[PDB]
Amino acid sequence: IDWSTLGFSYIRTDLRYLAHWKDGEWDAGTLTEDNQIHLAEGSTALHYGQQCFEGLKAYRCADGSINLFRPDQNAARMRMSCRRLLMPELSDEQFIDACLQVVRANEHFLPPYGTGGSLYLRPFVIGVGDNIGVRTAPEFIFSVFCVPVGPYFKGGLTPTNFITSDYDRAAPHGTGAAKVGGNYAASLLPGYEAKKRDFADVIYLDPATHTTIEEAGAANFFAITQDGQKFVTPQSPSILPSITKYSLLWLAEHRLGLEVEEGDIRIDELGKFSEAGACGTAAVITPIGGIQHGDDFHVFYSESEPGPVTRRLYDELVGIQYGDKEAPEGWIVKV
Amino acid sequence: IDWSTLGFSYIRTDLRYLAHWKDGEWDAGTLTEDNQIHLAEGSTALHYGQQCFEGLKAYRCADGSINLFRPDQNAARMRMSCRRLLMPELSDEQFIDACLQVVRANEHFLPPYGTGGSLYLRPFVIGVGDNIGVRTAPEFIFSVFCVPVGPYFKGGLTPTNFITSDYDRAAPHGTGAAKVGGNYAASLLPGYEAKKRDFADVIYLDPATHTTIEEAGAANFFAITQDGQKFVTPQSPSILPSITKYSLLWLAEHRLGLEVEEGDIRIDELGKFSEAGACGTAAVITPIGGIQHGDDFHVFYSESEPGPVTRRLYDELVGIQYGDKEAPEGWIVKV
Ligand SMILES: N[C@@H](CCC(=O)O)C(=O)O
Ligand SMILES: N[C@@H](CCC(=O)O)C(=O)O
Repeated sequence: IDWSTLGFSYIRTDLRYLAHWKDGEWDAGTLTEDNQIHLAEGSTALHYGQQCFEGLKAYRCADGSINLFRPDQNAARMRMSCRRLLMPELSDEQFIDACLQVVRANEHFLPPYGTGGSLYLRPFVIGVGDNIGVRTAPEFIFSVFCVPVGPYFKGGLTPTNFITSDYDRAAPHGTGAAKVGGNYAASLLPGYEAKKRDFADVIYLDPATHTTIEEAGAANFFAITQDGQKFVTPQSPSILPSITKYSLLWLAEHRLGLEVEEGDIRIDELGKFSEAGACGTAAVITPIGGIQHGDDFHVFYSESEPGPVTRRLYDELVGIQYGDKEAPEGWIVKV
Repeated sequence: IDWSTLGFSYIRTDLRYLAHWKDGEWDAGTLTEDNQIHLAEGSTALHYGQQCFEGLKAYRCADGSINLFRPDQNAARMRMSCRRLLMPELSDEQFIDACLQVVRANEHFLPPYGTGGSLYLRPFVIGVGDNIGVRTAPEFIFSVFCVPVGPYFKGGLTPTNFITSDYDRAAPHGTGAAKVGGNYAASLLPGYEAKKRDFADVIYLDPATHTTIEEAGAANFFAITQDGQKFVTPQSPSILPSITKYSLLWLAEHRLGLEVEEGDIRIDELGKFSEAGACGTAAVITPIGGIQHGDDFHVFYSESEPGPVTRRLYDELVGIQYGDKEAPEGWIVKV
């Protein structure tokens, strides 16, 4: 309950949502206190990476109300991840309702206003049931559990450095556009090496030729030109469609009145941007001080201070989530 | 118990091996009857594909003895898979001892000589314990269960067809050289699309350019030149180092008097080979009738009969496994 020192680690909450799929259909689902998953030793989730997940947060507002941020988008994306791995899909209704149930049943774990914390929801689908050869599972499990997470920046927006790697987290036409475990497994080694070099994480280029930027490992990448007029973010069929990224893209155009561009960002022309950063649910905009690519270390704005436009986007997107700023129609759902 | 109708599907055997890793080391491991894995809802094996596995067989010889085929090779390979995903390694000692324990305790499930069946072993390692962020698991489980099996892709040197795909199962610098779940997860959709078109599976091409053959996603690929004097197989950092492939590589040279080469095999020069096949533990050389690439279906030898060199490699490989032919030194561990 010490909201203050709360970080991003697992803490067992009271109830989690658990649903089962078998013989063509999902059951109604239920809340359980267990927290332990039980599955066949041959489950495809354990042998053939047939698994996918999502990540969203619930925030308590100053007025005491509770906000769930764009749950519909997570529903949509996990449906696409399920399709990619041949797993049954969940409707917005069942997905949203499961999140609502977990939040409500675990309301006492939602960090109060004042503490920059939040209640992190982890919905996921895994292939289960007896099996041995590579194929889609005969049964599946959909579960949603939550964990309270304290502020990500215990000191305020602070930039960190990323480094490029020869390793690929995804193939040109692989599963990089879906939020599946395999992409993350592949990121373990390079991520470890980056951190062993004192870097927060690595910035993956692009599978085919390692010339343009893809992602940072746990977040999408965005950069702002030198003239602070345009917001640019990579467009690739191998990067995860970050909900935070598309949110900022909208905010940048209708809130900050900036130019928006979904295109390529070559690692050779970083000087074209005055600042850059990583965006994701957990990090919620991580200012990027500098990027190490080979021999040189390229700093965009500051290695200790966040860029001006980055602050705007951040404070903006954050205000909406916590209900301090006016939320765009459709976004945010009251619990 | 009907050995003759055995295919490649899960059948619950009596006992499986289970070992736990925690606080820096593996326990001795034990035998259990369970067959259901119990793990934390946030286990990395479920969310971040931190999992790897092996596949090898035990065989009943005519003289009554039992052969375990090159288990040392599987142990070494699983060490490489583990290393790639930052999972703790298992020594040959514990790995081989685990399979021996499983074979001995489930000997009554070993298909008798005369039935081309075998006892398939499935060793695997998964990251477990409470967790939420992308990182290596705090604990791990190592387990080995067995399943009596027959043919994977038909039986008795009957050729099957394969088809090219735009999809990639692995990246140029990803986890393609390791036996990890993410690779198979990626192959699910394309593998399904192939089976719908009546093909056995997809034969993948290099991720970066799609110009050379990689492997089938469940087997390596090999071909015999038109003059029938040379055995050719692809050399790539993104394909699995198949034990069956290396075995065939050895047999081809030192037993069949063939020339051997590991190199590029362009998909546009299939006419350079009189025969082609897919090899693996489950596959045990599956003759390739033809390969569909775009609108072109290419038959190397026959869509109904195996080539003569393929037949020789198969008889030598299978003869060794079942104890009918002298085994090369080091290959074969009597259970
Ligand atoms: N899937 C990421 C979270 C992404 C986010 O914070 O939006 C993780 O488990 O670390
Ligand atoms: N490990 C593969 C089997 C490989 C083989 O058939 O040799 C699978 O589970 O599909």
